[PDB]
Formats: sequence, structure tokens, C-alpha cells
Amino acid sequence: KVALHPHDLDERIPGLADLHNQTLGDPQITIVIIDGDPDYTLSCFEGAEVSKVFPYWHEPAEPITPEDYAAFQSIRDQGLKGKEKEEALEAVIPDTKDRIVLNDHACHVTSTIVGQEHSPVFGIAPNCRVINMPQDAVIRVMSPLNLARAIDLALELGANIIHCAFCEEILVQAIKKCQDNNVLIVSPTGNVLPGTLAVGAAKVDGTPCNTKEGILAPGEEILGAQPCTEEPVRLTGTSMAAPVMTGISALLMSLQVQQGKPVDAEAVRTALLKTAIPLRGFVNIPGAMKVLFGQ
Repeated sequence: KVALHPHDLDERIPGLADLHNQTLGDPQITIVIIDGDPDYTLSCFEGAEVSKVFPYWHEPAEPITPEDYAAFQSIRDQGLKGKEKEEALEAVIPDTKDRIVLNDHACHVTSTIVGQEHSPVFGIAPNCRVINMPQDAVIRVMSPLNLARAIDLALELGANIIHCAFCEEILVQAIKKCQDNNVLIVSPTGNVLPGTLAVGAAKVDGTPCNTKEGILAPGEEILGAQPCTEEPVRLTGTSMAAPVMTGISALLMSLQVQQGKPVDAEAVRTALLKTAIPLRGFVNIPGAMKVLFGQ
């Protein structure tokens, strides 16, 4: 009845309003986002506990001009597809388009998780601690070696949740170390490991746009930030559903802290998966709250 903190996805995600009534996150919960380089000048990140840690083993990349970002956004807003989209990107931003895809993705994903209330993008968990670990410098990104190194560093930075927008034996063992150290890994199914929460995209009506340890969440028309403008945009894809689950998972962990319970990543992951309404099903916050908190 009364959403104390009205959120865009309240109607599409039962129990989100009620969960928001109880927490908007806790700064003791750290989320490390392994993605591109987000734009922290956006007002949705003002007052947010956000910081960038660039992996020390990357060569820093030259900053991308606002004009290049605007070119990419114009091409999206015209709704160009297929061969014509690619010919348009190649015509105007051939050297920078691949980095921009990553950086733009990072703005959107970070805004979905931690965007401040009453800004243009209100995130799921605006009071959690968020560290961005940009990877765009490596584009000259799906490399398993580099992701393993990035995951090891994210663990050392104190991650409770690692959001990997890109998730070889070395990577498999880095994921395993996260599980052994009670750190949740969240990644999209795409458009493979225990203790990973794999996320698929649901349409606006809740149907689907991996199956054993996956969950579906809203992935269509998700409101988020884009670089160099205060104007938000709605995007669609499995990598749009993943950040919704990262935020939800962070809220549930935040509630464990607020109730004086130890952070328990595996309890949160298994509660989500076992209560999902037929991957394993659509996210079911009311069921998860019952399993975790007796609500």
C-alpha cells in the first residue's frame, strides 16, 4: 500500500517496496562492479558511497570525449539495428565504440544498483558501498586471466558481492575462492559454476526474453544512467537483469547486518534460488524473506 521509497520496479518485483521499507542498504556491504568505467559526475551518484579502483596492471586508457559518447547515444536513440547500426558506429566512432559500449554499460549498471533516491536514477541499494573496477583500458575484455586477476583484487578490497558483467581453470579457481570466502558472485547468463548466481532476463510481463543455479529478474526497459548527460535511458538485455539481482542480494545481506546476523552469501543465494517461481524461476522476494528472516 505504502512504498516509503517508491521505485520504478516496485510493480514488476513483488516485495521490493516492502524490502525497501526495511533497508536501502548498509555501507558494511561492499559491492565490487567489474565492468567498464562509469561517469561519477552524474547527479545520480551524488552522495553515493562510490569509488573507482583501476587495476594497477592495466595501462591507463585515454579519456573518451563527450562528443564520442553523444554519437553513440544518438545512434541508439535513432534505433538503428544490424548492419546499419554497425556502419554508423564505424563511420563516426571507429576507435572508441568498443570501450564506449563497456563504459555506457557500467554507468547504467552502477546507477541501477546505487543510484541515489530523488535523482534521475534511483537504484535498488543506494546506501551500500560500491567500488567500480573498470576494465575498459584492456580493450585495444572477456579474457579469463584478466577476470581472475580482477576477482582476486576484488576479494582483497573486501567485496561482499562481486558483480561480473563478463563471467579457463584460473578463473574457475578464482570463483571457487569467492565461494570459499563467503563472497557472492553475480553474472548474466548472456545473449557456469557453483556459488555463482546466474541471472536471466524477464520481459515486462514476467516471462523470459544456467537453469540449475539461475534466476530470472526484470531485464526489459530498465531505467539507468548513460554517460555525459543527466537524461536516463531504458535498456533491455540479460546484463540488465543481473544488476537488479545484485542490488536485491545486497539488500538481503544488509538486512542480515541490521538484524545482527553474520553476512551469509550462500544462505542468500540458496534462499533466492529455492523460492524462485518457475531458469529456477522468477525472483521471489517474499519467499526469500520468509526463508531468511521468518517474514
